[PDB]
Amino acid sequence: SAEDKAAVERSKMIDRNLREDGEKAAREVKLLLLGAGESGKSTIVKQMKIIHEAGYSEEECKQYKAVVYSNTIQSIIAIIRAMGRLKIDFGDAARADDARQLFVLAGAAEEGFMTAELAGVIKRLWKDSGVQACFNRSREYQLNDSAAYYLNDLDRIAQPNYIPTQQDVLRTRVKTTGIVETHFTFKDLHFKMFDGGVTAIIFCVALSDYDLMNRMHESMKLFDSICNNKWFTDTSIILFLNKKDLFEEKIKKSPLTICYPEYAGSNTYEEAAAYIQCQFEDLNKRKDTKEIYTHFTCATDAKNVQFVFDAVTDVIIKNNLKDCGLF
Ligand SMILES: Nc1nc2c(ncn2[C@@H]2O[C@H](COP(=O)(O)OP(=O)(O)O)[C@@H](O)[C@H]2O)c(=O)[nH]1
Repeated sequence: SAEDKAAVERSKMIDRNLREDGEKAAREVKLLLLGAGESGKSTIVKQMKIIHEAGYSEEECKQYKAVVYSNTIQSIIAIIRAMGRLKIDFGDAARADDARQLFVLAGAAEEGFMTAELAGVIKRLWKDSGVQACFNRSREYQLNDSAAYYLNDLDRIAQPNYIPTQQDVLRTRVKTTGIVETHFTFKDLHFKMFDGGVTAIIFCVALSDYDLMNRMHESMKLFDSICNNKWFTDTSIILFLNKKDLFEEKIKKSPLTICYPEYAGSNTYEEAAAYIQCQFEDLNKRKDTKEIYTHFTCATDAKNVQFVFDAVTDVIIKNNLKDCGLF
């Protein structure tokens, strides 16, 4: 900036002076990433690799090829299968053969793959109007949020010499079991980020889960437990209300009352998102002693993540540095 408060607070530290080569020491920030499955945790991890470190080499991208294929195959199959549950016919009754062929093809391979035959089967289904009506009713079943991303780019992805772009790798969903740890440097802070006691927590919420039980209420219960937990008294709690892009589109056609029956505001982006923010922040029992730092995010949008992470780093610099060691 110009006259940055964080840079000023930072310069008040004197602990480097107590080390022999102190200005070269590493200030460590430990970040714990939390939140329900599908809330964007692993996308944030990947954005940190892309924005602040190497991103993915082409060799790295080539390894993600069959993952892109597999994710695409999962997505269309999830949609076609929901057609059966929801009793939705195809636009063109000839797509029944394409649907059938999809299961034959998926059924006889071991891992994700792509051929012009498979791609044609999928374009025709994705294009179909009954399939699109089913896709548009996905709150009713379980559909990944990278589904439209890959299916709209099927031509590109299907080319014989396809190499996944970085946004393609970002958009993948990979089954991790156990704890994922990443390291990166930003603003001369050395971050250790842990993803299914500690400088800060980033708690992710899929805003777009409101109209799906009640996934949003499950997310609230987890945040209540975490925010009020005594282990985290001196931890900065940061709340990422994520998938704001998908939420912005859903709120036009789907009322918040589905998730909060008592809600009486307008069904608009600004009103509904403010309400959700208030519902989460009110689970803070230590309002007097503890603050929640809430940000609206689009985790698959690097410009937004960079901007938000920049603000988050300033909060840590101004508030937590006295608890971050040098190594
Ligand atoms: N449109 C959109 N998609 C997102 C956003 N954040 C995550 N996703 C996608 O939603 C899915 C779940 O995200 P992921 O990081 O794997 O969730 P995790 O289970 O918390 O690690 C993936 O398909 C992501 O590409 C977002 O802000 N907007």
